[PDB]
Amino acid sequence: DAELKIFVSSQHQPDIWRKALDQYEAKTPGVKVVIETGGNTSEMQAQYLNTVMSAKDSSLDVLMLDVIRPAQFATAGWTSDFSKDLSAYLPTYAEANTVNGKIVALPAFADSMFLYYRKDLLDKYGIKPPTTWDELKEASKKVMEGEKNPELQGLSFQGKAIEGAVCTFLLPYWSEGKSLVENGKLNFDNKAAVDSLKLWKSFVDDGISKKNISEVATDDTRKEFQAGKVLFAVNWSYAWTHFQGKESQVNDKVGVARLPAVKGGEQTTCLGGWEFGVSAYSKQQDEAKKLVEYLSSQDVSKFMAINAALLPTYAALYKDADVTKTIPWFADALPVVETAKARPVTPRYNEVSETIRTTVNGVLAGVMTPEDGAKQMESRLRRVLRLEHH
Repeated sequence: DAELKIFVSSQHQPDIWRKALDQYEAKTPGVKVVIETGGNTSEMQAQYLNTVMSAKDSSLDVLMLDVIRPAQFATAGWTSDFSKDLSAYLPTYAEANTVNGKIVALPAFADSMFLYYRKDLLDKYGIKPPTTWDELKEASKKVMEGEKNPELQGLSFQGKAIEGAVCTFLLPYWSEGKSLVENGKLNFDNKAAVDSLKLWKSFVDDGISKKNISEVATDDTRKEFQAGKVLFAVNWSYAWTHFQGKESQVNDKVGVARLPAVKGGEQTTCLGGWEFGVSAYSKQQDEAKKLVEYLSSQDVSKFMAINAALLPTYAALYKDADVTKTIPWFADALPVVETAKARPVTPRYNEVSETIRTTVNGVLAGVMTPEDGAKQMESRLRRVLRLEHH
């Protein structure tokens, strides 16, 4: 029996990972798949994979990689190219998994940030979902003033020094119609960067967000909203199944909307999602490729959507009656994914992540001013997102 080892994107829901791989094994005699986990956050996984891949570790066959990894993994030679038409998938994901024309990995699932909201609380007060951060602050004040609930947070977002905080930083910067990369080099708008960091701080200063939002990771936001302690929550699509699941206080109480804009700006969101890479160092190239073909297939995409609310990589699945029955808001989510904005495509993404996320966190922790943060950020990004000779 061949034993394939897949490094997966989450420790959570082990029974659903296993369920999916048990299906492969049943179809595929002579083949077992085991699960290896690291962190539950993309940069803790990156530290882990950097180490094993740097050592040419042959242990891992298939790697689940965040949509920001392909540039590093292709240039470092850590994946085996699919030698392959990505036209079955959303083009934004075909583009993400193509690097200098090499197919680096097959799309696993789509993701973007949405505004989760307690529609029970919005309906009670007759509030429409906010389309700008200013409307979100006015909505928060109105709901929290009437509830007189000391545990009710207006807005949960990710201020912990995690990959997610890179997403946090870029939301307002993108909304103001700015871009971080123009003609292969850093294009940095300081006013727009200062204003992003200023906006996230003002939520804390106003008491719309809790004093320790610099301690809040992706799954913190999810748990606190699930526990019924949050009005408005920036998060990804996976959180929907937890909120409608067995250990939740918000079953039937959750609406989903596009993220608000900065007043006068665009309702932009962060492109997320994950792909399946075959390790360059795998002793089992062909079996690993066959697993990835399966896990990347329309059936598994559909499985991911119905079982864990992971947004499909196949357009037709946003109009699938079973999918739309289970997650009605998926019926309208394709335009959000297909216009979601990409974090920089760069082999040195890890240094880009480190600079942005530690600035967001330090500003939210009161270690540095928005102004200082932007200057520090701009300085390190100039060295990291430079032009190379060849």
